[PDB]
Amino acid sequence: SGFRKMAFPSGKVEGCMVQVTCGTTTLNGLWLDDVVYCPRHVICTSEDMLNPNYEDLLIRKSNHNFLVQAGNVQLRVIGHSMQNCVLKLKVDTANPKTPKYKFVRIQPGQTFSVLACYNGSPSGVYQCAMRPNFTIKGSFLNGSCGSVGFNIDYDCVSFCYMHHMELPTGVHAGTDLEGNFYGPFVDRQTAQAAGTDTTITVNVLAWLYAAVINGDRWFLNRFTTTLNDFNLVAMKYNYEPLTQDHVDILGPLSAQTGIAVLDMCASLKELLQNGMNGRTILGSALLEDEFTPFDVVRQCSGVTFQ
Amino acid sequence: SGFRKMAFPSGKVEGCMVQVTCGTTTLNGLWLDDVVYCPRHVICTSEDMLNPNYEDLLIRKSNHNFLVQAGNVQLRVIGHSMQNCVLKLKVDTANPKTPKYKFVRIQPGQTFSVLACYNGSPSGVYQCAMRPNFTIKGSFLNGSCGSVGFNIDYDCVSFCYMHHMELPTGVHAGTDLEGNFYGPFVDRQTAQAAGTDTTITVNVLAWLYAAVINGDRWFLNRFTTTLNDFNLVAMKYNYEPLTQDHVDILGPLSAQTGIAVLDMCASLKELLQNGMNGRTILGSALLEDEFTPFDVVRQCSGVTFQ
Ligand SMILES: *C(=N)[C@@H](NC(=O)[C@@H]1[C@@H]2[C@H](CN1C(=O)[C@@H](NC(=O)C(F)(F)F)C(C)(C)C)C2(C)C)c1cncc(F)c1
Ligand SMILES: *C(=N)[C@@H](NC(=O)[C@@H]1[C@@H]2[C@H](CN1C(=O)[C@@H](NC(=O)C(F)(F)F)C(C)(C)C)C2(C)C)c1cncc(F)c1
Repeated sequence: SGFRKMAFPSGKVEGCMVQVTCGTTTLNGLWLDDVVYCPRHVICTSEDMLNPNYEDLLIRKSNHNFLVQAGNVQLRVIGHSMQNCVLKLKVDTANPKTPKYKFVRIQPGQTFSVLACYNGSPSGVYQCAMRPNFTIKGSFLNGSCGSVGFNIDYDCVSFCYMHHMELPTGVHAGTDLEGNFYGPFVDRQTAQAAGTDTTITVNVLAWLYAAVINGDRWFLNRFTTTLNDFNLVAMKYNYEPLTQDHVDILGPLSAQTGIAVLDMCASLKELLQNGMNGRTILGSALLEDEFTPFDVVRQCSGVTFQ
Repeated sequence: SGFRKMAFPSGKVEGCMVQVTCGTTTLNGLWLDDVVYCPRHVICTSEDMLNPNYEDLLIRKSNHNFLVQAGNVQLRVIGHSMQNCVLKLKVDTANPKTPKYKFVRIQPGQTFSVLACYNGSPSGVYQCAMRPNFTIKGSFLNGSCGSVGFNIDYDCVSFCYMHHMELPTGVHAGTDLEGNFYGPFVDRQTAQAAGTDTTITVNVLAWLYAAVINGDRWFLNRFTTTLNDFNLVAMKYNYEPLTQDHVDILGPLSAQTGIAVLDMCASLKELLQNGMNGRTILGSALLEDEFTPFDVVRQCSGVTFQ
């Protein structure tokens, strides 16, 4: 038992982290086979970042302008190209630690592990959700750009996120590994801002089920509600709509606990309207929305990776 | 910026996790050099666990009674011995992935990363604190025994915890890697229970400093307090005493924020007496005590590992 904001074991990703230097800018790259992926803004000077023409900026670069450090071993860059907002640095060595991997783009509301990295050196790992507004509430300091987010299914690393920037509210924006930003963010120095977020309702419900599985039951009730009536409450508390597909996805957790999804919705409704009256759920005094139903099943049933 | 309950990158530990089977019991072992460490209760049957004489139980075992699975490669056990509550299985192969490591015993209030494991396969990683009552609020399912807790300093893994059991409140008890339990727990089936816990005051203060560093300032005030007057409040809210050494340890965070430690204590005092009035700190509506000052400095300054 117990419930922790659990990340995937990071080893498979640690073996792909490299340091990419261009000019005075050092950031992280992801070394898979003979390509190193990194944020294209690595090529930018401070003033470049004001209004960069990346095609212009990149045509003025050479392979030798990119230093790739894989631990204490330099990789020779033999090609460079831009794919959307990522750079692809072709190197003369295939990473012998390349895991089986996929480049997947995730949905807001889904979770992933982040291996926060500095100078190509992994610093820590933690679990994030993609917010409905396509930001992530990460933990990133200067030099963290190019750190990647990922999930692991058995032995395959699904890379879904690479860090590009911190928005003014302290939240983070980045791309998938094809270089396409999550959300309406750009890798230049605009006044861009996160914009309004919502709470991930299906995840809160999942987490309430995790709570029940772990013996927190005080928020349960005999009440039930209809999906429409719940969604009327969800909307008022800035929760996103619950769909029938969310209900279906919660089926296994509902079956395991014997609490009908709509009964849990009634509990959530009460929690939203009454708050928690000084009590806690799974050690939180807030409704937690960064665990998916999958995360709950994984942690309250016990799947591993290899 | 941002603040996440961050674990160390787990790769170095992942390479040490093996599966140990004895009889029908399968659990995790830690494979370092040519020794596999695992909970000694691996040798126990269900009825053995009632009142086990481990010396008797172990003398009746042979090397061939221990199957060690390192991934999909079996390790040949060539020796076994008991060290307190851990078994040391000597195997004929030194783990080629053995990191530089130490066996350290931590203090209540200190934190570590847990690589939760099943059948020798790492499942997830998360950050724990050793509670004042020597339990940890982990996330462990059946088969997690032998999963280890650790910290990483540059390239050296300091193993500090190996999981042995879940107590009735859903918290977890285990040993250091010399096999000595943390706290007054035993690897047998008694009615043992966690016993009373306290909140780790210096950690809460550290986390308040992390909050300030991250722009949460609403809980600040011009007030100050004396250490004795703060500790009078701490005691009443079941917080553990703040020592001058804690104050000293908070020095760097105090210098970085310009908030005197005793001023932060005054803020904590107000938070304890008034609660938080619907506001949050670093995304929590509770005072968080599982970040040490070190964890805060590490995450709000940016140290890596290699
Ligand atoms: C990564 N090493 C670092 N981030 C950057 O260098 C990004 C890159 C350049 C500037 N930048 C920012 O994150 C900035 N944000 C913005 O300009 C924004 F508000 F998002 F529009 C700063 C650092 C000024 C907040 C790009 C926008 C392409 C970095 C990443 N994460 C956290 C950090 F503290 C630093
Ligand atoms: C690990 N694979 C599993 N834990 C055990 O097998 C421990 C070992 C045997 C029984 N045990 C327990 O954790 C039990 N606890 C107690 O007897 C206690 F309350 F602590 F006294 C059970 C599982 C009945 C709660 C030892 C006590 C030596 C395990 C570990 N962590 C979580 C799990 F769900 C299971």
